[PDB]
Amino acid sequence: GTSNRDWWPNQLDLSILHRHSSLSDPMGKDFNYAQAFEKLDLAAVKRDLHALMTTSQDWFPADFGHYGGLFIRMAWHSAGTYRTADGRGGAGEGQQRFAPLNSWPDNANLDKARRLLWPIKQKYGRAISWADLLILTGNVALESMGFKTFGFAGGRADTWEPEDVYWGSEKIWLELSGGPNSRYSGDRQLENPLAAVQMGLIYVNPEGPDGNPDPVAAARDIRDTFARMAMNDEETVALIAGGHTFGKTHGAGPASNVGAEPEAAGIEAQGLGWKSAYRTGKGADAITSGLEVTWTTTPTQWSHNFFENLFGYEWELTKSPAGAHQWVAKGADAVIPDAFDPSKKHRPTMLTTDLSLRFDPAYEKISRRFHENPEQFADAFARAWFKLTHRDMGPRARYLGPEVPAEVLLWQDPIPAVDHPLIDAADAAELKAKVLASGLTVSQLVSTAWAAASTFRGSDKRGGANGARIRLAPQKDWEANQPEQLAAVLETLEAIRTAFNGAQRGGKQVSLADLIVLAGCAGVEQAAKNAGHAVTVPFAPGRADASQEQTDVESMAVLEPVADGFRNYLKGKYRVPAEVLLVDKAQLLTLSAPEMTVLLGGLRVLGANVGQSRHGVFTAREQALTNDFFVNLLDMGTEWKPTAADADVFEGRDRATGELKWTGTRVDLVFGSHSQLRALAEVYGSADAQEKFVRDFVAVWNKVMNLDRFDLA
Amino acid sequence: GTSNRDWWPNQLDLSILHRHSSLSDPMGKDFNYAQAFEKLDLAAVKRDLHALMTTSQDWFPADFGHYGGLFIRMAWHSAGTYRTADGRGGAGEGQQRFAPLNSWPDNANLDKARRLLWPIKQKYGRAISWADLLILTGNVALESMGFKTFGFAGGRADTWEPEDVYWGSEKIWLELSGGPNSRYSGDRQLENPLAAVQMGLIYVNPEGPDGNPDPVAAARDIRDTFARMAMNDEETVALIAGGHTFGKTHGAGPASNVGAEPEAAGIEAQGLGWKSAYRTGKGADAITSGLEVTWTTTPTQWSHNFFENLFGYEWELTKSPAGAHQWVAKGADAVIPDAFDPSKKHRPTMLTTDLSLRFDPAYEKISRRFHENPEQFADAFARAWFKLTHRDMGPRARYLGPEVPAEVLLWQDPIPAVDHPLIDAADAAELKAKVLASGLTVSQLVSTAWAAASTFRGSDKRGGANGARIRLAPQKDWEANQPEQLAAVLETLEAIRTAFNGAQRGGKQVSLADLIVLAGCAGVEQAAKNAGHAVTVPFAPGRADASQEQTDVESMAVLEPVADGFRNYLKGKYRVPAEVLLVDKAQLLTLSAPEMTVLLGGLRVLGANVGQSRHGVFTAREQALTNDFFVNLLDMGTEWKPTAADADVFEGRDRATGELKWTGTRVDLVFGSHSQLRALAEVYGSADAQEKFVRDFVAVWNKVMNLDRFDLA
Ligand code: HEM
Ligand code: HEM
Ligand code: NA
Ligand code: NA
Repeated sequence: GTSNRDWWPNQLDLSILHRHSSLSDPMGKDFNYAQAFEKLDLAAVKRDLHALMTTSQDWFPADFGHYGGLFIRMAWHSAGTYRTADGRGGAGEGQQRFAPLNSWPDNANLDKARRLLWPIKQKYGRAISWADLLILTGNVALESMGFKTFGFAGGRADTWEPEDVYWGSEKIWLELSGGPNSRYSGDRQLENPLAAVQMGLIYVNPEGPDGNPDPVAAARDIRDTFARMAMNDEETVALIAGGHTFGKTHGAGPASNVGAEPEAAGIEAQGLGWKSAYRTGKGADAITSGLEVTWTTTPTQWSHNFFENLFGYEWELTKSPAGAHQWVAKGADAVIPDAFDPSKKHRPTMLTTDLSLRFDPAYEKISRRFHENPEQFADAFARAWFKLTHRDMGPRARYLGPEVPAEVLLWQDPIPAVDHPLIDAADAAELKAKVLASGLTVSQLVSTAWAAASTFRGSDKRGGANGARIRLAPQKDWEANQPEQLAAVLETLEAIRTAFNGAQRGGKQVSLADLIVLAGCAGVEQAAKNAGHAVTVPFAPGRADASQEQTDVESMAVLEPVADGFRNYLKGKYRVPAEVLLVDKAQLLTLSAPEMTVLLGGLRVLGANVGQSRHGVFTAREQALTNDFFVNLLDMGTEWKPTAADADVFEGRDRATGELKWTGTRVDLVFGSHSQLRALAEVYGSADAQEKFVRDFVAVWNKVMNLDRFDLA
Repeated sequence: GTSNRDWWPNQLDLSILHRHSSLSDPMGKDFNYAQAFEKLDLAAVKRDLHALMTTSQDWFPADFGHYGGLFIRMAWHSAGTYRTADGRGGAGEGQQRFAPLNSWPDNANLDKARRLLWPIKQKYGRAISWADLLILTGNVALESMGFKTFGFAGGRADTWEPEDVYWGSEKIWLELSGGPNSRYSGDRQLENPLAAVQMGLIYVNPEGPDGNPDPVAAARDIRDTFARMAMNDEETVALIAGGHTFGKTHGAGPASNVGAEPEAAGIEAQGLGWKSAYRTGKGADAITSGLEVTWTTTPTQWSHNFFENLFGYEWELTKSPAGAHQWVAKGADAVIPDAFDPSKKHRPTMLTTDLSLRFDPAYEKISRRFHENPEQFADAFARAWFKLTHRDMGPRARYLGPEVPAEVLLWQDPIPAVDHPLIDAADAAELKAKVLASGLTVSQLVSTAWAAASTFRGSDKRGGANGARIRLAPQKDWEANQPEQLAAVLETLEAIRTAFNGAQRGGKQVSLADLIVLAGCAGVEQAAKNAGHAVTVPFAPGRADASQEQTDVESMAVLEPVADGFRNYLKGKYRVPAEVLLVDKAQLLTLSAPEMTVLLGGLRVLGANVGQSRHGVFTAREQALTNDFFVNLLDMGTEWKPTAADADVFEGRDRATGELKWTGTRVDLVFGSHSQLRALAEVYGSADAQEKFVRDFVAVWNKVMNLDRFDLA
């Protein structure tokens, strides 16, 4: 069946904005996951998980009689798809159970791990999500094997269809670098927003870069990919040595024995894949990665034996039974036990990427410290494992259950507690009038609140107006945010705040974060009034102000908007056309196509563009909230052509006279070009639409203001 | 960006079930188009349309100073994509403004037509849909040019994204037959459900079959394609001669002058396409089809000149200025006016497909009769134009506005008016008790009501339980409906009905159509009772019984289910795997994936399978409403393999012993294999899900029972 994508493969794709509708969701419209989870007997779930660890199923037998190593891998792959660039991937939506991640090569045999958990999922039903269960199981595996975890939060709601993510452009699984779709260029520069070295890997190649078993070069890939998943050197070493304290790899025979991944397998495989024709096809015969390495002398107990081996032997390049590069300890005794035969022992073995931890000089220092001081190792690993498995869950207000750690961590972008009475409706009316009386303009008010709120992204639930981080480094100096105009607006708002707070009794006060949003609300009200329409814009107080010392400046970098079509802004020249970047931003803000359309059309006539650009400002009454953008965009009396100097800027001239009426960008003109978006523009450009336009604009404005308000959830 | 479709191109696609969500719809969730339309000043819209006919725009000038011909083409193409096989296409969703149809080669320059209508659409806004406007404009073009139409109904709601339609498998526009994706095999047999001869045409090739200018062979294509759009010989001749009484074709120079279709054009074209480099690119220089034919001596007035010319000359094959085959009248004077130059006249010309109306023996007889009796021609064309433009609108209860014809037509599948008091709640309880006391089983009751209601399709809103056509030819004879079991159940229901109706006072009576649905509901209640649950099933009376004479047997054949996964039925072997056919049927029934899943699992345990097959009947308590199907389907203690005899039937055996537990088809097991469907099955197979399964089942059952109930809508 030939499709629109076939005929027009470069057309913009809006269907990413209409995922996760009530149609595809089996739960009722009123289902609340948090309310279900908060009644779960978590202690009972954990006891069930603890028993499951040592209850081997014959269809996929447990190594050493213990599934713990398998479940740790499962939970570290669930979390391990995360990219800091866009916040996409991670464990937060349980996406490992859908395409494509259910069938990535690096997730081979995790299908079996997830099937082992079905009887527990079934028992507890909607009270525990698959997304939560995947991570909980990893925690319980660690606990069962004598490791003390840092804690656990529930609250990851299940999703019901694949997330639309750019995983790269290669058309072959695990394709080595330098092909026609290479994810690398220059001196090994990995294209953003990717965080893995080959299509279908979690981070790096365990043999070494594109298969080359050099631990030093492997270390460069490890550091780069882990940084791109928000982990530094100490966290990276702790995680890799911590993980490889447990269990084993599987490569008993050649990879050509292994059949179709789950999405390609026959209907009779019932959701499983990688069926193997080698010997029994499982257990002692298992093939997963093709490597056959067992790290420690007690693979089912926490120890400091990984670093004892790493530093206590010299290592020789060798091959698994599948033909993959791996390393074996020169001259060592057989001290490592066998997974199934108590009469058999083995010499210590290592991956190329394990030896990276000793042969990269910076790693070596940390590894040595962890070797000599295993208590430091345990604490680092516990903290890293928590961060790994929670880094995409958003603010601490989303954390549920009885095991949530009390310590507040810097990477959580923490918001202080509110410890005073909030402002009421009369107060908010008073403060809006004061803001408007100050002389701040519609454009200043709307711009500033947009700048503060529009850093939110639903992918990892970072960003938003809560915290008032727009006043801090680095937000206050981002080019998009117009640092000098921003400073003058914040100065004026801070004086209003000081005067209001100074007059109160009984502890009542307003945060700057709330006042920034409320001021933006006053700007939108005033613009409606400028148009001849009285409206109230909803506002919910309760935000608090975070300090500079509670703000990690390096971590905040990835939230900078380098493309924001809502402010007609592009920081530099990109490969991806600007309209595709606009749809990407709308996806992160959680906007539908109709929401994106309304919002952009209003922002244009309110004066939100960076630098007061005239591009797309299709009105002769700026700072009035009207549907002018749409009426003027759709007027056939105007003809559009790209400029000589710049093919991405367009002039709109009267078709009869030739007079210049307007200019615009690709972001502006796409609403008059794309067949689906133009249909939406038509609704708001109709003669009957002014009331609808205003109401829908206020709604989507308020939605954006509240994106990070999980305290009200 | 590589996608799941790239990696696994033959995977099932569930996103066709979750199209048209509230997310993509710009209107509020309460918007009711009918209520908006009923307040439209239709007379005002028509005056504006009359004005527009002769208001030529410079950017695409009007032939002969009158856009009427262009708009009639526009309206006939809007309606002309309809296929009787699945009810898909037609005018009823305004889909000509979206991909792919906005950019089909046969729809070249209709973009110009639709843009000419924007000012009217804008003026009247949501009170007239594009879908209604395209057809009304065709009606007004006809009226402006002196032809009296049979009438017009509003009520086609606009849609906001492309419909998922199989238009064929060719990967080249207009590809001639016999290629690697040929829509033809054997003795020119067109694959169902297609209704056109080449990809991107409405019906047939105007030069002749695969470009061969033989009018006799072209006639075979015309008959076959028009039959597949529900039109017989009389209606087909009326429509083609009626249409081609107006306007002209356009092929003033070579097709290589014409640039990208609208979906491929540059952003600056603002939704238009086919920009031409030939001379002025438009008007006298226009190129659309490549043919250059003007049929009558008065192209902007209704006349009887089409058949005068067709019969009054002999015809000579020749070529247009673009090189396409067409026909010119031997020895004729230049009597046909020129569209732009009053000093120029032209000889009469015809398409290959026009000569088909004279050289096919069956058409010649009709054409002659129309020539000799022009008033018969006019009436037939008026009636056929109404049928063409309304054939996909469904029951007459959906028809809005003040121009709706009073005459009831056979192709509207008419249902008599109800002229008596309906049964009340007390009556319905009485009739349910009598049905249960008769001996009829859960399985019989559920099967029969399913059979009656599940003929509905949302594509053209035909079918459903209203009319009790299940008791008539041909429904009573269809294999899926189990003719002999069906006869015994209807006999019993008719005796209950006779006795209840004979006891009533006033005129109160129950229809068989209502009783069949009510009895189905009682079966569902009894099944819930068998399972230990107290359940009420909603029921709405008001269906009526249609007669055999109000039921066209040939038209009814396209509604026969040859595949119904919901009854585990496949009438023979098909190219498309059965699960794809299941999702296709769920789309026609307007079901989401969660609705499809719930429904299918319940029907299996209630005994709805054709022939009492055990396939998918995964319960030991048949005729009890439980979630057994899911709990057993997801049990890892069972292993599944295709049988020796039949690769589409599967045996489910105990994994430990090897004992046979169950058998199933692809339709059954896809719920345990497809990663999204399995996630749905898991919700319903959990330990907390029994009451959720029952309540969700009753909701979807009631939905299906009410799909055709536009009298209550
Ligand atoms: C450079 C980073 C990493 C590389 C290249 C790497 C590579 C691999 C490979 C190739 C396997 C064998 C899969 C099989 O054949 O069954 C594996 C196993 C495993 N990995 Fe890692 N890994 C890395 C980091 C991590 C981290 C961060 C953790 C958790 C904190 C982890 C935990 C494990 C565990 C527990 C297993 C054993 C699974 C079992 O017993 O069945 N790995 N690793
Ligand atoms: C065998 C069926 C038919 C074929 C092959 C056919 C073919 C065509 C072609 C090729 C054109 C010229 C397009 C252009 O170059 O601008 C055309 C024009 C048109 N057709 Fe037909 N047509 C058919 C049936 C119909 C029907 C059923 C109607 C309406 C009842 C219709 C009404 C028109 C009109 C009004 C035009 C003139 C357009 C104008 O003046 O701009 N045709 N047709
Ligand atoms: Na994420
Ligand atoms: Na249709």
